Amino acid sequence: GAEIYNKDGNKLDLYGKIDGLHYFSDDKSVDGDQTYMRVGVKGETQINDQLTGYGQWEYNVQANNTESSSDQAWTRLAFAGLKFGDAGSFDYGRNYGVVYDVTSWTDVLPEFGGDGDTYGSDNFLQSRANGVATYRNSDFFGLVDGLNFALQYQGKNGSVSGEGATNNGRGWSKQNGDGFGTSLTYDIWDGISAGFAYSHSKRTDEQNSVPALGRGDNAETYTGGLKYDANNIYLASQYTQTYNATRAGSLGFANKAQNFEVVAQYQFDFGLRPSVAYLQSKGKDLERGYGDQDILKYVDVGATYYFNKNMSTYVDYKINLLDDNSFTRNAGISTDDVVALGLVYQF
Amino acid sequence: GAEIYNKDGNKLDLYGKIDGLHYFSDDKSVDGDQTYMRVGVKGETQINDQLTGYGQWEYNVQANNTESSSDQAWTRLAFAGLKFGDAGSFDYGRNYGVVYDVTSWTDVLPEFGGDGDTYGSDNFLQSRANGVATYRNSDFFGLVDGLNFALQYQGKNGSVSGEGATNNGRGWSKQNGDGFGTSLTYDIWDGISAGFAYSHSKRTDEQNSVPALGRGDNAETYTGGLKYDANNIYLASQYTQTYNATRAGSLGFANKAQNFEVVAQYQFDFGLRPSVAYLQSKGKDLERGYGDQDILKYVDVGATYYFNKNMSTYVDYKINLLDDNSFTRNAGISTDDVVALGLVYQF
Amino acid sequence: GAEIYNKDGNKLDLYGKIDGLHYFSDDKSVDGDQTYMRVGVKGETQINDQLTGYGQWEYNVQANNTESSSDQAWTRLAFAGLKFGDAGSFDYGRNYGVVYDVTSWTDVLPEFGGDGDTYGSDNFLQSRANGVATYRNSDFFGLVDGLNFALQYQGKNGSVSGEGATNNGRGWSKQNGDGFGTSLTYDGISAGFAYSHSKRTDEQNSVPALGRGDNAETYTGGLKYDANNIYLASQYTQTYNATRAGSLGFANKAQNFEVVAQYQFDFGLRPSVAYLQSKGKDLERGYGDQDILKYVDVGATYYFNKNMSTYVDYKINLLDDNSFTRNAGISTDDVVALGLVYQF
Repeated sequence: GAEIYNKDGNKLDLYGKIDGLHYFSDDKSVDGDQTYMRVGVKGETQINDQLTGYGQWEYNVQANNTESSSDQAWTRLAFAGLKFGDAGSFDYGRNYGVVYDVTSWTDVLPEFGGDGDTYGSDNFLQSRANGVATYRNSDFFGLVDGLNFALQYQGKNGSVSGEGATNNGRGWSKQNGDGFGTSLTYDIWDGISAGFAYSHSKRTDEQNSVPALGRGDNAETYTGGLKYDANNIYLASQYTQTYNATRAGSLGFANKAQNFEVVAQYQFDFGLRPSVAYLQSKGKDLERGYGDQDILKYVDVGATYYFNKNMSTYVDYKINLLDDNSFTRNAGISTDDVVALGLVYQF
Repeated sequence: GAEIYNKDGNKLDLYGKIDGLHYFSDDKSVDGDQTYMRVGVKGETQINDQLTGYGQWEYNVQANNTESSSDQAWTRLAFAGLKFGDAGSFDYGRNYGVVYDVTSWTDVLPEFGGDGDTYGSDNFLQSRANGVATYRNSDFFGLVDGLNFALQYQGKNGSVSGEGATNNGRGWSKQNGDGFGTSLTYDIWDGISAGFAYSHSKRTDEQNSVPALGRGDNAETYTGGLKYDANNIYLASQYTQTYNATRAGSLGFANKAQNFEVVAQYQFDFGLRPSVAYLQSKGKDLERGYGDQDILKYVDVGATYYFNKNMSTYVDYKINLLDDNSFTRNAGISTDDVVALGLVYQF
Repeated sequence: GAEIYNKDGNKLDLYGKIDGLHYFSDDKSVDGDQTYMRVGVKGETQINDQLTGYGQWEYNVQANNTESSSDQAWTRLAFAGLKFGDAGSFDYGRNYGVVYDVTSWTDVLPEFGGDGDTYGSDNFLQSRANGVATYRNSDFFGLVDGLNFALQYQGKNGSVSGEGATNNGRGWSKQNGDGFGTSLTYDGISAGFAYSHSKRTDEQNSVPALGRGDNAETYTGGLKYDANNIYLASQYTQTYNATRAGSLGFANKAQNFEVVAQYQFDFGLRPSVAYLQSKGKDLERGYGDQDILKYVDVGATYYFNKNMSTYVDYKINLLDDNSFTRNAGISTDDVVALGLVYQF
């Protein structure tokens, strides 16, 4: 970020990036130009000695389609908050679900990974989400250096019309009822971290009536993760079991799913950072005769070269291990490999 | 506003806010998350001793729906202008109709009130409007302290297609023909003020042919206002009489309406600002047998706590006095109560 | 531009403008409020003595319609790049096609001209374009001052669905296959040439009625005089299957000509006269040879300073109303533009 304002206790950071990005793939819905930019602001205001106020906005602007194309920009984050010294912080708005407090440890691939793979955005509390109220406490009230926990509540984001509607309605794959989540992370050793996260949300009428797959009044996630980040080495894994909460492509939700991500990286001092990872999502108890199915399965190999802190370039190669079957065909799940080439200017 | 540039006679302010906001209501179309943000730029350039140029843009970005949702951002203001000392200023673009020069005096509720209630945006010269040319004069050419006036013209904003079209066409509720408006305000003492505004607009063909309610070739408004703003006390009222200009929800326009708003507030030293308000809009001579109908009617009780100039929080309680009847149902007018809670970061 | 950050090898420039703009015309799809704003950021970071990285983003935000209108903002430019000494520069993203390296010389009118007239945006490599990789060299490796050249590649931007699709599919009028282009300019008189050749897509040969062929080509030569308060410029372009025939398709062949003359007075006034035409040949469905564009332009800009200007522009449209202009949606009416512009 670039601090563009700092005066009389108030600070404003402007940040973002421009990613000149191209995908190569036999999947024609993935292939071609993928250039986009992000822009955001982070602001902080000193209220008194024990109270600081803050806000953050993050905006995604696609730049790979035409000037007449529709819906090419959207807000990723918009929240306002208060920080009460060592008693914690509280914020409300569009923010990350606290499950990401753990799964973010494997969201480090050169290009792929993260939301869109084993979980999505607007997908209960697994990633970015509307209407989340988040209490956080770092180093447990100042007692325990390295122990962090979060408690989070989300109100219902319902259908567009009818009985289950809210003002901000959306389709069933992005709906949620009232829900809550919790996370806990700790520095178990020098450079080694362990984390656990839990979420429980009500499902909506349309999730239990419109798609073919997935039935249940509640969505639940359980997550455990490990991270090692020292001596130029980064290793991380996350394992998550979900109920009625992992998407089964366009067909609905998986009544149960088991998701696993693991990644290994090395940082060379001259700027090169090679990366290898493996990601899978196994759905279980699927209706309509599908039974157990692979929702995602691939090996990732790539590398980033950091020219400096404001410029980088990368290659990323998704080695897709899914087979073509009637589930992947009916759910719209991609089974082809992808190669990505990126050149990134960051401010 | 944060001044981020001031050099060689040109200066640029970046301003805006992030409002983590939630509505509670039995009305499903307003209940739920309402988080949004605003960002704007204000610029001015000294041209010579008697002439300054300026420009301003204000953008609204909703953050309460998903990243795939449509139409989540829009321009509230965009205009350029010239200021010639005592002889006045002139600007053109998307700006406030001069009726709001007076009706803004009651637009001070913690959350509710303002446009959307007794008047709307893109609603002739009553609020933000496309294509307004505005001449303004402060202190009557420098000769009468506290005496301000404005003259304004607006070109036709017509239909999407057909004989009544313009390039920037829209639906009947937000169309207008050629029109003009005037405003005048007088600061008797530094806080105490009286104001008047007038506007007159050609109506468009679709305003008479498409909706069921409201017929006439001309839209007119007459507004008077009073304000007391001193000694930590704020009192304000406005009364407006419209002809063919006040929307009757989705049913069309009211042939005549009488609108009234009044607000009482007190500013405590430690930051709390309680607020009480009453608002009503009475439609008259409506077609299809509706006769006289209330379009808006509620009492508002709330409060804002100002942590400082960059952070605030508020509660606002709209106690709705409308009856659930045939007019309100067919017009899509809300008759339920609403509670708003908000946490605001401001730059 | 406004330099809002400059620290430790890293610079950020913020730029843009707010244009309070009104059109007067008998053409109702053109007449009325046209107010809009542009905002953009230009950044650059010093990597080492020879290597600089950069990026630029330019956004267009319409302000002439309501707060519930659709599709009112879009990205004009977004690219990242590397600059290495006299070896040149390389960037990738949404950027200008190298044909505009020469046709930009006539894109100097007070309001009209430029994309939308003899060429469009997202129109192979004639203007702003998705997915362009652009190599540029200034002063021929530092050996010849004023000699500039550019080499450019564009990947396919295909249909929304079917086997001709890409992730970023669009309609046939804004599709392209793989393409390349090159530009050459030599510098107060300058001469320029540009060439581009792209594959066409299958929806371009099946969906619209006009224009057929596997390849789109453009050839451009231009001339510019810019000194002694005088600006004169001309460009002539021949295209094949590359110029739009309104909403009807493409012209199998087109000849485009633009020429402009302006003078800058010391107190601020910049009068301007221009002529633009686009002649389409060999059109199907009985259209044959048709005028696609034909007008004379007269206007003037007054600059108050570098941050504020105002202008008037008069398009005197010479197109005749006929079956082609009507079915294609081409305007044959005159337009008057009045604008007041704050720039940062």
